Amino acid sequence: HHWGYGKHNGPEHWHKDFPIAKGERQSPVDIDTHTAKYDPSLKPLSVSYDQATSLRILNNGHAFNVEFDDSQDKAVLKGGPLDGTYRLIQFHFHWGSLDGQGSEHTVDKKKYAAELHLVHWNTKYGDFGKAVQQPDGLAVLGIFLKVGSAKPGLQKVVDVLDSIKTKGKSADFTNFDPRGLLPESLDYWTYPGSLTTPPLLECVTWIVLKEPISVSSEQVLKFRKLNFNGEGEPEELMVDNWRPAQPLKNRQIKASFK
Ligand SMILES: O=C(O)/C=C/c1ccc(Cl)cc1Cl
Ligand code: NA
Ligand SMILES: [Zn+2]
Repeated sequence: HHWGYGKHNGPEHWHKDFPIAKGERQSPVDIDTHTAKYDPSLKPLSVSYDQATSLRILNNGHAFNVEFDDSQDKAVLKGGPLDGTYRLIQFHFHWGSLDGQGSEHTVDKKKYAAELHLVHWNTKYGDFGKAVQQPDGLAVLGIFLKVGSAKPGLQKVVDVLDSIKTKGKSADFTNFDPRGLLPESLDYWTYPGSLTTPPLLECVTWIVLKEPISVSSEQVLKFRKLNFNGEGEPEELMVDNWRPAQPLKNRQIKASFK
C-alpha cells in the first residue's frame, strides 16, 4: 500500500484500500464540549511511566516514532475508561504547515498546531499485533500542542530530528522520559474510535487530554524540516500529516471533568 497525505494518496483515497475508513467508529472526531457529558463513573486515570524504557526514534515516512521496550510492564496506562493494563509501545506526532492546523482531533472545531499520540496496547492480548485486532486492544493518549513557551521535555526529541531527516532513518533514543511531554492536568475526554492512519482499525479507546501543552515556534519549525521522502529522493517536507475529523455516528464522548 502507498498511502500518504497528498492530493493523490491522502485521506480521501484511503477507503479504496481500507474500506473501514468509512466505518462506524472512525477517528479523529470533533469534540463538541457542549454535548460531551461528564461521566461520574470514570475511575481516576493512572499514567505510570517511571520505568519507561525508550529505545529508538524512526522516520517511517508518515511521522516519526519514538519506540519503547514493551516486553514487560514498564510504562503503562490504567484507570479512566480502561479495564486492565495497557503497555506503552510508542509515541508520535501529527502537525501542520501553519500554526492554526495540525491536530487530528478538534475541540469545538478548533485545530491545534499539532497532536501527540502515546500508543498503548492491552496486555491481555499478549502482543501488539493481536491487540490491534480487538475492539478494546489499544488506548491512545492524545495531547494537543499549541505554540507558546518551549516544552523542555520535548527538546531532546527536537535535538535528534536532524539525524532522522528522511524516510527509513533511525537513531538511538534511549533514556527518554515521556513524563516530560504531559500537561499539568489529566482531565480528559474519551470515546471509542480507530487508528487515524491505515489500516484504520477500530481498536482504540481514545483518551484526549483537555489541557494542551505549549511548544515553542522553533520546536515546531524543526518538525516541519523533516522529510516524507527517502534519502536521495526529491525533497517533500513532512507537514500536514493529519487526518481530518470523521463522522461521530453512533458514539458519545464522555468527559472526566465537570
Ligand atoms: O496513531 C496513529 O496515528 C497511527 C497509529 C498506528 C498506525 C498503524 C498501525 Cl499498524 C498501528 C498504529 Cl498504533
Ligand atoms: Na495474551
Ligand atoms: Zn497518531
